[PDB]
Amino acid sequence: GIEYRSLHTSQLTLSEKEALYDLLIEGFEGDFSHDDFAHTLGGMHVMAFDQQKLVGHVAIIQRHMALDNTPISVGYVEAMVVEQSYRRQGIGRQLMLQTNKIIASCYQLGLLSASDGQKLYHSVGWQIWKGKLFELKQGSYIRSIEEEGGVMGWKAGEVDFTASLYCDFRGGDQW
Amino acid sequence: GIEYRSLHTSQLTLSEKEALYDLLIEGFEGDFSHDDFAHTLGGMHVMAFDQQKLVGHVAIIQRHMALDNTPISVGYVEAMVVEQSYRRQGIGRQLMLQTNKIIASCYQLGLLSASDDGQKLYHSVGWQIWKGKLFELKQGSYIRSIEEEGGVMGWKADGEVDFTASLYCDFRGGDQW
Ligand SMILES: CC(C)(COP(=O)(O)OP(=O)(O)OC[C@H]1O[C@@H](n2cnc3c(N)ncnc32)[C@H](O)[C@@H]1OP(=O)(O)O)[C@@H](O)C(=O)NCCC(=O)NCCS
Ligand SMILES: CC(C)(COP(=O)(O)OP(=O)(O)OC[C@H]1O[C@@H](n2cnc3c(N)ncnc32)[C@H](O)[C@@H]1OP(=O)(O)O)[C@@H](O)C(=O)NCCC(=O)NCCS
Ligand SMILES: CCN[C@@H]1C[C@H](N)[C@@H](O[C@H]2OC(CN)=CC[C@H]2NC(C)=O)[C@H](O)[C@H]1O[C@H]1OC[C@](C)(O)[C@@H](NC)[C@H]1O
Ligand SMILES: CCN[C@@H]1C[C@H](N)[C@@H](O[C@H]2OC(CN)=CC[C@H]2NC(C)=O)[C@H](O)[C@H]1O[C@H]1OC[C@](C)(O)[C@@H](NC)[C@H]1O
Repeated sequence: GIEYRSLHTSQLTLSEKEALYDLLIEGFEGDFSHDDFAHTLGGMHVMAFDQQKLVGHVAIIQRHMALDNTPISVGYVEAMVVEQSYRRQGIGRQLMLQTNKIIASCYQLGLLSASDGQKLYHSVGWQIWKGKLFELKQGSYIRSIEEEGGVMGWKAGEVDFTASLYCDFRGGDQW
Repeated sequence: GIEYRSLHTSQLTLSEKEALYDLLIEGFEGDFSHDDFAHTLGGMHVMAFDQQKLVGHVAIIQRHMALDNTPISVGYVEAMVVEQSYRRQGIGRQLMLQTNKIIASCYQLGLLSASDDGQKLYHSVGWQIWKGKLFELKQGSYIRSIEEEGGVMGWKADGEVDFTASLYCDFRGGDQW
């Protein structure tokens, strides 16, 4: 009974972006910052609607990383949420099926940082990243020690999940 | 008589993808590489059609950069082309006007790397030569992009960006800019 629409950020109205912010604030219970919202904008949104009420969301944003020393185009998953009373009905899974298709069509690798939410991602093919993770700090890479074990990856061309990943720079949490 | 469509890479038919590749090889007279084509995929396409024939294209790719020490979200312009016989009719201008709207709605700053045929057109829709230092990752360490300094141009909707500040781009294959 849910309707799914895939829209680029550039195709959203101000009120649709506001409804997205509202859904994220309510669904994360205070764990979602302004930086997290900036991270949600600029790529593709998969949105779940009950009639006209936005009830679920996930975004896929392009990131430009290194896998060891090789450049890799990444589809990075952000702001995955389903309104509380709509949970445990398969909406999050449909969001991820749609997310996988977008990634397969556009990028060499899907990545995300997971809560927990890890089991849902595993059920649609994602695996824990086994290599070391690095982020830019003051223009120089350092270990993302806190995120290791939490980042998951998905490939439809095969990628070595034991290799090191070097993400690109942003505000807030780099992963 | 030209129709414009804005489509994400994920919304493109396979037909349009192959048409795009041929259009770029034909339009660039030999200096459009496989890495250049990879750089074109993953973001928004603005496509111009004459009836059913694709005649013009520009892509806007999300990039994550540093402006001095500050993280900035970039709409990076790639793979700007109009088929030879359609040029000098304003199609490229319309492509950029559509590009400007996408950038304004999504990113903090527009950036591109221009040519001879490009600069004046981009300037005509508000873009300015980037005056600051440019840097790219080599072996995980930033170095100056001397080659590209003076050729990269930027665009800001509100217009409040220090065009003399340094830019550090994110990593990719082929040309980083
Ligand atoms: C994570 C989240 C998006 C999942 O949304 P969801 O719609 O509940 O996802 P699904 O319903 O597809 O799967 C949820 C669970 O319900 C189960 N489920 C689905 N349909 C079901 C049914 N008909 N009967 C019983 N259980 C069912 C699934 O098997 C899954 O169980 P698992 O998590 O043990 O695999 C949601 O919990 C959420 O918004 N959390 C807060 C935001 C957040 O943490 N986001 C970051 C996640 S990294
Ligand atoms: C750059 C490019 C895309 C421009 O496409 P275009 O459709 O010719 O862009 P426009 O028609 O809007 O403007 C092009 C020129 O025609 C002029 N022009 C605009 N409207 C015109 C009209 N109605 N009648 C005649 N000339 C016109 C513009 O002022 C510009 O002149 P300039 O070169 O002096 O600025 C095209 O040359 C091209 O495909 N080049 C090959 C690939 C390439 O190099 N792309 C640029 C990489 S930066
Ligand atoms: C130090 C923070 N690190 C991780 C950062 C990630 N941006 C975050 O992404 C989710 O949350 C929000 C809001 N904040 C944004 C996007 C969300 N992701 C998706 C797919 O929608 C992770 O959620 C954070 O991980 C923490 O939470 C889980 C955990 C297991 O308890 C810890 N892992 C050691 C903890 O570090
Ligand atoms: C060493 C190459 N450096 C620049 C790299 C840029 N990826 C390139 O972008 C355009 O072309 C192509 C195909 N290759 C891809 C996308 C195009 N851009 C747009 C908006 O569609 C620049 O075109 C290159 O610049 C060269 O050309 C111009 C010049 C002034 O003569 C020289 N000096 C800077 C020369 O370096």
